[PDB]
Amino acid sequence: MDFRIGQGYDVHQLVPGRPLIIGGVTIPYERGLLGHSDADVLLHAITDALFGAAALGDIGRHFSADSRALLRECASRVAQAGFAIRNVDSTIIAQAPKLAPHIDAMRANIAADLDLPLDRVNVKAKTNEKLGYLGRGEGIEAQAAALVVRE
Amino acid sequence: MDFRIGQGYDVHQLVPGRPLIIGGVTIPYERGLLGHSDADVLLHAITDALFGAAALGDIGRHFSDTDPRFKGADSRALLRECASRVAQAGFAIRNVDSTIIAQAPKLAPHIDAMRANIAADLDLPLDRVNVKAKTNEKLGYLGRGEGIEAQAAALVVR
Amino acid sequence: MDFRIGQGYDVHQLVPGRPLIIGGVTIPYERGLLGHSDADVLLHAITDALFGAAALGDIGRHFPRFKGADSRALLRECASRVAQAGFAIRNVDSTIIAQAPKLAPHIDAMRANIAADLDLPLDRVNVKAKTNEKLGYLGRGEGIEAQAAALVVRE
Ligand SMILES: Nc1ccn([C@@H]2O[C@H](CNC(=O)c3cnc4sccn34)[C@@H](O)[C@H]2O)c(=O)n1
Ligand SMILES: Nc1ccn([C@@H]2O[C@H](CNC(=O)c3cnc4sccn34)[C@@H](O)[C@H]2O)c(=O)n1
Ligand SMILES: Nc1ccn([C@@H]2O[C@H](CNC(=O)c3cnc4sccn34)[C@@H](O)[C@H]2O)c(=O)n1
Ligand SMILES: [K+]
Ligand SMILES: [Zn+2]
Ligand SMILES: [Zn+2]
Ligand SMILES: [Zn+2]
Repeated sequence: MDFRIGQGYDVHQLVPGRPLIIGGVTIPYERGLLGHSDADVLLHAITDALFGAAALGDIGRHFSADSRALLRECASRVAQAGFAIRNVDSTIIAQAPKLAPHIDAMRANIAADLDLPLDRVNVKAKTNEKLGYLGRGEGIEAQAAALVVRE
Repeated sequence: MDFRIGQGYDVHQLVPGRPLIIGGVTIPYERGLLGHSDADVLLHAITDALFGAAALGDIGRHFSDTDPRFKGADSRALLRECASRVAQAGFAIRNVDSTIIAQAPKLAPHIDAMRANIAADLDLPLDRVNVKAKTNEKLGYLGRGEGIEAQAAALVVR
Repeated sequence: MDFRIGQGYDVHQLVPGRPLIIGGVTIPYERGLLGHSDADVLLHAITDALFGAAALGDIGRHFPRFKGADSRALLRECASRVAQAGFAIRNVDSTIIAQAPKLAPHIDAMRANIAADLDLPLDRVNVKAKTNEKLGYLGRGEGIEAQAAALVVRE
């Protein structure tokens, strides 16, 4: 079968006076992510992995905003290109806040947006062990991998 | 044909007074990795990729400070336990690939031993396990030798 | 069937005085990448992902007969070794992280070079671009990073 893999990366700065939204979950926090749309770093990384697996370019090609609506439209285009999504895995790298209590809700949001069962979606969290701009809490990064199959 | 992919990331600080252990191999060096267990950044990244591919969460969700089974366990015991939980969930491991990013020391003479260790721990043939090494071209905290990063990718099938 | 995955990473410093070559494409810019070969960070990452999927070690283990060889030559040789190991390449995806210059205009050219070198249909090759949102050495324009993923199948 015609399997394809995709990978994605995103990072945004953390700034005061923005809500913190990751994987579609609003997380109580004194800072939020700054950037394109609601700056949901995890959903953007996943979106890039899916477009990448389908060889449809990247998120900026498609979407010159609720990042869940963008993920759903990404999933629609990937399906229209003839691909079915098989699984998604991902990592969020953040010094803070603690993400564990929110991870299951993120997984559920992604699963809903991709029309996948929960057991085909995974979200992992890491600190950066105090190193670099991530260790200093200046931003949050997300990484994603996706497997799709054509037809 | 129910294939799944997983990806893993880890980084630890390099500190004096600790052995450098990567892929289960003790490498001569004036500093070693600081962290959970023996801070084996490569085995941790692989562990997370495998949990990821099986949609089992992550290393921190499985292995706590609170668990007497894993108190002071080295990263190879954890990797073996990861493999156990992946099998328990109905998955077989097909291959692992990885990259260690370290400005220093030279990892080349140690790579095949790392591969051998991982293959043994995962019950895989050598030809389904790969480890690569990169410097960071003196950029950032990696380039300054403040820490070492590892990245991993894993394919499994249910 | 006998699928395998691979992943690749590369980074090079960005300095005045060298041409900027990414994915085989010369891109007009005041600065260029410094490093192994012609420092094509994207082709190097892809090469590493392919050797990784085939469990053949890494680019430095493979590449004397290669002094002065440019990265497309290296990619092509990589592709040959992957095939002789029994693997057919199914797809490649990748991301370039560069604060500047704008890479979008050059993406099709990169994809075309990579697909040619790998003997792949164009629709099995993808290249994405990201800024680093002004964070870190990448965000300050001190270097450019590439990440790659490759899927292969034995026979
Ligand atoms: N050096 C760079 C860096 C980036 N890009 C492109 O610049 C574009 C920027 N990315 C977005 O627009 C974006 C990210 N997240 C969201 S949600 C709605 C749009 N977006 C992408 O196409 C990149 O390919 C580029 O051409 N060159
Ligand atoms: N911002 C963050 C960052 C991390 N974590 C969680 O924090 C957890 C932490 N990590 C481990 O215990 C760990 C890493 N390596 C080893 S070996 C034995 C345990 N471990 C992970 O579950 C993360 O999901 C979190 O909840 N929020
Ligand atoms: N800490 C490190 C870091 C790297 N390496 C090895 O050092 C080697 C360095 N990488 C290259 O030679 C290289 C990268 N891009 C090109 S084009 C022609 C050669 N190359 C790799 O084999 C790594 O395994 C190592 O042994 N120890
Ligand atoms: K990184
Ligand atoms: Zn984003
Ligand atoms: Zn670790
Ligand atoms: Zn390079």
